[PDB]
Amino acid sequence: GACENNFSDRECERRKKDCDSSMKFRELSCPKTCGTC
Repeated sequence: GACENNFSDRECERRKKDCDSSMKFRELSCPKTCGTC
């Protein structure tokens, strides 16, 4: 349990889709919203 977004949840929410294929999304460090930890 260490899922914390480096960006604001509002912004991570915009990229909540294609998170599986968006490598930059992972680099944005938004494990929440996508549910990927």
